[PDB]
Amino acid sequence: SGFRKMAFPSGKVEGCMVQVTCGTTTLNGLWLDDVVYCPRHVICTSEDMLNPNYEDLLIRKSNHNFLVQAGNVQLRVIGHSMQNCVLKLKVDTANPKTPKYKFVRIQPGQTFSVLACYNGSPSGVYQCAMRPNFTIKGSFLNGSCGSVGFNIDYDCVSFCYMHHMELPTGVHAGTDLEGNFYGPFVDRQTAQAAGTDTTITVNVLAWLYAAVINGDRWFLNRFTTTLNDFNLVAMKYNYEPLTQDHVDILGPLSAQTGIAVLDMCASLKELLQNGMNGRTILGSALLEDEFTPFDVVRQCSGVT
Amino acid sequence: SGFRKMAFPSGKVEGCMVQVTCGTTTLNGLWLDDVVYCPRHVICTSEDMLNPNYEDLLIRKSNHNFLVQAGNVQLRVIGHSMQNCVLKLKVDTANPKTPKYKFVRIQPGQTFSVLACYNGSPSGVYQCAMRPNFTIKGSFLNGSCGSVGFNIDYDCVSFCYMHHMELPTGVHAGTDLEGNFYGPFVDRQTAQAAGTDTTITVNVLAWLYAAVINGDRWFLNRFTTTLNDFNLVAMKYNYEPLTQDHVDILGPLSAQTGIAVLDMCASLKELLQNGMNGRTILGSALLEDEFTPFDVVRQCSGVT
Ligand SMILES: Cc1ccncc1NC(=O)CCc1cccc(F)c1
Ligand SMILES: Cc1ccncc1NC(=O)CCc1cccc(F)c1
Repeated sequence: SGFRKMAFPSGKVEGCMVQVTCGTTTLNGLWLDDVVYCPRHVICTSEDMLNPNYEDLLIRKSNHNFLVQAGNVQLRVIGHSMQNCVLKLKVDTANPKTPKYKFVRIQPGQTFSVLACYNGSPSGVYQCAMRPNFTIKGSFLNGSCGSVGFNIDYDCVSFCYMHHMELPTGVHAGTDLEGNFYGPFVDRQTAQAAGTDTTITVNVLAWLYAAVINGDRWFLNRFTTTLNDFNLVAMKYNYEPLTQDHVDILGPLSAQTGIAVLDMCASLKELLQNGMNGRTILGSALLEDEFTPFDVVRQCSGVT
Repeated sequence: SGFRKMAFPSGKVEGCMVQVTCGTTTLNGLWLDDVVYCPRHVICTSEDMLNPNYEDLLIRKSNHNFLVQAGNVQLRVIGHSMQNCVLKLKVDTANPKTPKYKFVRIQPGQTFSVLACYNGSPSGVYQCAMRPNFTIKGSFLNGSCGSVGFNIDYDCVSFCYMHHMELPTGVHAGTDLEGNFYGPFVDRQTAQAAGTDTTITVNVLAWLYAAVINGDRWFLNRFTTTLNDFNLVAMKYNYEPLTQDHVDILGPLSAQTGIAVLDMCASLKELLQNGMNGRTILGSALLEDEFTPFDVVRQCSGVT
């Protein structure tokens, strides 16, 4: 019992972190096999940041300008190439600590762990969600670029995020491991609109099921609703519209608790319309949306 | 910018996790140098749990009854001994992945990371506080016993907690790495009173400083207070009385923000007396007490 915002164990990813320096800029890189991946803005200087011409900036760089260090180990760079917003630095040595891995592009509303790093050294690990507007609300300071987000399925690390930028609003933006930004963002020091965000409804429902499994049940009521009725409330409260695909992924939790998904929707409807009345659910005084239905099942069953 | 409930990177601790089986029971052990540490209740069976005579139960066990496996590796047990509520199994091989480490007994109100494990395999990592009543509000299921809590200072892992028990209330109890329980708890399946808990005042103040550093400032007011006045409010709201030692540890945050500790106390006083009025601070709708002043400084400066 108990329910926590749990991150994946970070060891497999710690073994992949390196420091990359190009000129005056230092950030983090991810060393997998014989390639080091890092944000392409490592090649920028102060006057470059407003609208860098990355192709021209990279043309002035040679393999020997990319200093890659894995703590004590200096890596020899034998090739470089830019793919979207990432640089791929080919090195002459495969990382002996490369775990089984995949590169995946996650969907908005999915969760992942971030290993925050500075100068190639891990600082901490936390779990977060990719917002519906493709931003993440992380904890990143200058030097954290190149830190990655990931999920682990038994022995395989699926890398889904590389950190690139902090928007003027204090929220974070980055790319998949092929260097494609999540959302409309570009790697320029320019104010950039993040879309209207919404609350991840299916995750709030999954977390209400986690709450019932762990004994917090005060919010359960005598009511039910329909997808149509619930979605009128979701509209009012800026929640994602619930679909049958969301109801289907909540199937295991509904089966375990015996609480029909639409009955849980009626509890969520009452909580949206009335608030928590000074009470808490799993130690939170707000409706939590950073646990997916898979996260709830994994945590509630003890998956390793 | 951004502020998250961040755990330490767990890699150094993942390398120490092993599975220990004695008879029918399997739990986790911590392999450091040539010793494996685990909860002594691994030697219990179902009818033993209400009041086990650990000395007698252990006398029926030999080195070869303790099956220790580090995934693929089977460890050869060459000695066993009980120290308080832990067993120390001497093995013939020093763990090649033993990090620099210390065993420390943490104080109530301090924080640490937990690497939840099942069958010697890491499942996830989360940050939590040792409550003032010596319980922890973790996320542990059957099989998680032997999972450890720790902090890391550069390359040194200070182990402070080993998980032993879930109280009937769903809160958790365990020991330091010498097997001494935190709090009044005993390793028996008996209902056991956990003391009256309180909110960790110095941590709430540290988190309000983290909030100001990250832009959440709506709670700052035109008021000040005294330690005496504040402690009357702390008494009413079940918060730990604030002392000059707490004010002193908040010195760096007060210096960084320019907000005198007693002025922050006046903001905390107003929040206790009036609530949050439907607003949030660092994404929380309640007053958070699981970040120490050191945690805030580390997160806000990018320590690795
Ligand atoms: C300061 C900080 C804090 C947290 N996360 C990230 C950051 N850093 C940034 O946003 C870097 C922005 C950037 C864009 C384009 C070119 C360039 F050289 C740099
Ligand atoms: C079931 C569970 C869930 C979470 N954390 C921990 C647990 N397990 C326990 O409390 C074990 C209690 C115990 C005490 C004394 C002897 C004995 F054989 C076992």
